[PDB]
Amino acid sequence: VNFEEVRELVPQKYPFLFIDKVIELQKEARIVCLKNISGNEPFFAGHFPDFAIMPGVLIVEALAQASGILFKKSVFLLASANVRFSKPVFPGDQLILEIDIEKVISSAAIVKGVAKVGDKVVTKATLSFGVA
Amino acid sequence: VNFEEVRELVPQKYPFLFIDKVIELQKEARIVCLKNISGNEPFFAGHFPDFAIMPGVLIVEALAQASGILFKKSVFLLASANVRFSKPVFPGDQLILEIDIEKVISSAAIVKGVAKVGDKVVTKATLSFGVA
Amino acid sequence: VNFEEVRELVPQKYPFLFIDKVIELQKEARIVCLKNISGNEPFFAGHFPDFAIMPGVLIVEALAQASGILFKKSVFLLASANVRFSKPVFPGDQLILEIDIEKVISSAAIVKGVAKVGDKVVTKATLSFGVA
Amino acid sequence: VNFEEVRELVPQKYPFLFIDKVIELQKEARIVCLKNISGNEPFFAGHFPDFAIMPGVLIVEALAQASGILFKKSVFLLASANVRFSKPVFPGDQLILEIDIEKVISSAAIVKGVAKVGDKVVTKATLSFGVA
Amino acid sequence: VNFEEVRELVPQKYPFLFIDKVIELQKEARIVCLKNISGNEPFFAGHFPDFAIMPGVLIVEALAQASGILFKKSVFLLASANVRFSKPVFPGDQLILEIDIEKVISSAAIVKGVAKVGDKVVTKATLSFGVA
Amino acid sequence: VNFEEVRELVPQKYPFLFIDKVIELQKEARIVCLKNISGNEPFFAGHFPDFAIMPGVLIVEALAQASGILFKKSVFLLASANVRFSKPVFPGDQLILEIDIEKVISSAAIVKGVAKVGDKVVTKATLSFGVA
Repeated sequence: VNFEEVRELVPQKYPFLFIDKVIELQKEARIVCLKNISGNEPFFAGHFPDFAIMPGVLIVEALAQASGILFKKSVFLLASANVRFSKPVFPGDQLILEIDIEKVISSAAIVKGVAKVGDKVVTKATLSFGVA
Repeated sequence: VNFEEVRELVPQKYPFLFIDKVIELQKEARIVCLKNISGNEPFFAGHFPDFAIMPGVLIVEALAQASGILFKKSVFLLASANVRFSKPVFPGDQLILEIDIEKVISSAAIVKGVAKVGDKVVTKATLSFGVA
Repeated sequence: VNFEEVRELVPQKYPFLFIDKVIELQKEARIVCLKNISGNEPFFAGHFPDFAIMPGVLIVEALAQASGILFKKSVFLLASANVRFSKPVFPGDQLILEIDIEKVISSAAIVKGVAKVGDKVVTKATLSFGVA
Repeated sequence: VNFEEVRELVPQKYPFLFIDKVIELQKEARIVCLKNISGNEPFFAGHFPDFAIMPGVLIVEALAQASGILFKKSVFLLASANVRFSKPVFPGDQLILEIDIEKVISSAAIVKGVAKVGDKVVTKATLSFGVA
Repeated sequence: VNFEEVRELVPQKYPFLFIDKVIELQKEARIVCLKNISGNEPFFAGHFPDFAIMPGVLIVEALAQASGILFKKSVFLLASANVRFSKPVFPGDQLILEIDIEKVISSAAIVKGVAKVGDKVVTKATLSFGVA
Repeated sequence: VNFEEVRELVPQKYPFLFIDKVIELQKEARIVCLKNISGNEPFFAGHFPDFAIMPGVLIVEALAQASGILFKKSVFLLASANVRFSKPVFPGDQLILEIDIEKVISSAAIVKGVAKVGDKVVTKATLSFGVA
């Protein structure tokens, strides 16, 4: 799934759309998305002036947006997140977002999310969503 | 503590500085900060086009930035977050960020964070930080 | 009137929409709007680098936009303004915009505008509008 | 006076610096500045989506910034403005800002300002300033 | 052709629309467009911090956009450019873009482009376009 | 060479810095840089609204910035460019910028530039630079 289709599937848009492509999709089970990290993204100017580092909370948003694509291809709001920020992410990194569905019911979903650069895990999370 | 002092204390800057004022400060114990939510903030255009709602992850960042002010007045990176997004936040809301220190050691800190609009709690979190 | 309705009523949009909510409305007579002042608004970076202060001219625009909501609920262009900038406005302030209709005719309107933080008046203005 | 010198003289900066060049300068008396109006300026996206028109309040800010250059070559804050918005200004216009000093004292200054496109006057104003 | 019509004719939009007006049009032959250069355009902050100078590549884009208007009034993508950057362009300059059609076929077009400030040539280019 | 060092070496900055990392460096001979293409870069909103495609002129700027790093490690202004835009570039692409020095003299330099996604060439250029 390329960016033009991602734009349609993800309700977020610039400057808060943090998916570039879908790499792998197993409906009702798992998705793998790609987000390129670029020094020309607007948030880097503020985090931090002396040192550009991807904010951990935006990796969480990227994992949430990847999940939403998985849900739509199988209004969701993030309801909870339990997240470990293991390693920093920098301009020039390719961020791989892997979502596995834990449990989906009519009203909610719980997923496990892993963000990777290369095959080093930089962020791990459990997320839940409520329909709204 | 007014915004000009906040600017100095918080290493983040526009468009990723999410504190306006410090309302209450008890060194080594607790801080209460204020963030005004304005429809003229850049993230609202992308979250969401049809419906401006404050992203939950940016409330987490605001709680993390409030914590950093508490630490500095008593390089911190968010190391973990366990967060419940209870209620939505809108342009025109005044977001109150309350941080209580759970445990501080030389290398890390664990805090409990509550975000409120009025005296309704909209977000509750446990956050941990590592020195870097 | 909440922000989603304000967005529709006010033709301006980001980064030039300076109303968050309507607090009070008496058709054909008076309106009270709220604009949250946030350090994360784009104009603060340029006014001024060393010292964030709300530009007086944007308080005038906010008063003009509040007036337009009053007109619409009872293409307007600001035709004249006679304004006194009494006190400065800062990130973290809640700006209250009070408009009283002086005279409305088919082609024009003259209003008196008061901007307040708390119940201190920070700006007072007489504004006129022409239909266009 | 070219833009690089204007940048230094005017404390405002992007996105709130509304002078490009100084065309004429008579110390203690009069200044003529130029501001190019470009469709690629950020405020046009919001004023208005269907129709790009220069906001009258930003012409007032440009007149105020021209005045400040005159003062500096002979912290000023706009204290009052009495302004008539006669004609609209569009992308592609060259806005000429003419300031004549009415009265300068140690604490304040009163000026008359005229904004022109070609030699048609689009805005006329009396402005006052207080030292701060 | 004024900016509102330019907006419709040129598929690019803010922050990548670099035409303000069409000054002269001879269908199937030549066009002259105007782009005002303003210090309040977003690219100047990054090119360069110490010294605002219009990037040569954006003059090429402006010449390409002028060409597209000529084509439409008589999806085009720039296919090739052979360009000489002779003189620098600054905030406050009025950039005149002159396009002469060399050869148009069903699938492609080759044009000669000249950018001028006053009647000094600042950029000269041969451009080709392919339909897409 | 990582982004923090790139920031220092390249005089351009956000929103006009189009290098993320240096991948390969042979002083006085060749450089290979990486620019991640992200849908969250500000230029995509304007090029084009219906269809995000990297502007060819910004690939030229990226090649020019890669060249400048090569020059500095062995004020440069682009003096000429002769460029072929062969294939389009999209959000999610990793753009590889390869510069080979043709000739360097005290006053000028001529280089050959190739931009690649994967190992498909998307842009080829000859560029010249003059010291300034």
